[PDB]
Amino acid sequence: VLVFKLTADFREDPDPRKVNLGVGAYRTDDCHPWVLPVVKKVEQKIANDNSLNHEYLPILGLAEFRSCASRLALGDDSPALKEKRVGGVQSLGGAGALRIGADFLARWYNGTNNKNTPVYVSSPTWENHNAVFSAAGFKDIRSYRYWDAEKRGLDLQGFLNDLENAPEFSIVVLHACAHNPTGIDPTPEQWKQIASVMKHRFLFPFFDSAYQGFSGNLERDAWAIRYFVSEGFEFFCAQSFSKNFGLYNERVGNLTVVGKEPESILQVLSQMEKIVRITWSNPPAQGARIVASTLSNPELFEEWTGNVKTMADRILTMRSELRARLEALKTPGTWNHITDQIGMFSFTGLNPKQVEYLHIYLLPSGRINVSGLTTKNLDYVATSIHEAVT
Ligand SMILES: Cc1ncc(COP(=O)(O)O)c(C=O)c1O
Repeated sequence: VLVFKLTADFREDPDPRKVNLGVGAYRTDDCHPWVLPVVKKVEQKIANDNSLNHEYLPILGLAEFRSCASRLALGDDSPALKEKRVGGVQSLGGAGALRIGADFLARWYNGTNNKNTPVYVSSPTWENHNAVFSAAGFKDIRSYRYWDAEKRGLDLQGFLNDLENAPEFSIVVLHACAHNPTGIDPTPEQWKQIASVMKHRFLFPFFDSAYQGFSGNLERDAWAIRYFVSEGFEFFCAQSFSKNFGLYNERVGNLTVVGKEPESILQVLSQMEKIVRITWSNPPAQGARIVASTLSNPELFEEWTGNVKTMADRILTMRSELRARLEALKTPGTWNHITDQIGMFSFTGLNPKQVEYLHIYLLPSGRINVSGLTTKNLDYVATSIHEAVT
């Protein structure tokens, strides 16, 4: 729960020098929420289109949105799409997609009603992964080594070794990019090895793809996904558009499915309808509409890629102006990994008692929202910087 209850703590002011480095939402240099221009544009288009009703969308969701979302992840020229072996199920954000997928694997994968199948999540991972799959009824939820605290980066040989020792068919939850919370992603060459182990041992890739856009480049961010496609994997991918469209509170996501033949997608999609029918009946519209219109229209599309760049660039800027500021000033070590990490979230270094004092970025692990730094919010986050570090 933590992050949506460090949202309540943002108020507990010692010197009215609080800090939310807590919630995962982009914040401008003036520490405000940023509605994208493309969005404020498209919203008007909707509100000025009197042809639109509010009749029930299909269970699986808006057609146009489902196409555009899957196409964004797999690429316009994907062999999957061209061989009509790709489905998509509008969801209530990435959390919606994940749950729906979790529920489906629990009911239809590795045999029937198989809750014994091992589920694998990065060590560490997003606080909500363990819970989502527990809810879907999986009993065995396991770690794969990922964050090497010592080398402050990817433990590739531990990861691979763990995938090597996973029972055949085990499910594997992968961060498509912008690993949360640590901010280290595999290189393509690192992906190529992981895929190899997963291919030999028939492991199931379940991608989590909540921050497509945040190298700043959407095609770049989707390379891992698109490689697994080209290597002939079957997989799910939980897409969220909460960050890359700023539609947090319209709950816009999509569970893309990749199969070996069209008939699989048909079987699979039809069984998803039952799950949706007893979870939320059918999805909300405003979200999906805003996205569907943006991606389907070349004019708006281009402008949107700009707006994601904008956010992506400010995050790098705030990264530089605090690492590089550890070249002149020092106290313990120095260290590259702030500007090494990518995504929205940094893994700093800290212990649990620094975090208690600190200023207040209270994610015990030491994870901060980089977007939550500003010049005014003092690029000097730790103020002098190493008084709570020294
Ligand atoms: C990997 C990952 N997936 C999904 C989400 C949640 O997005 P939403 O609430 O729109 O599903 C987050 C939030 O930080 C995340 O880090």
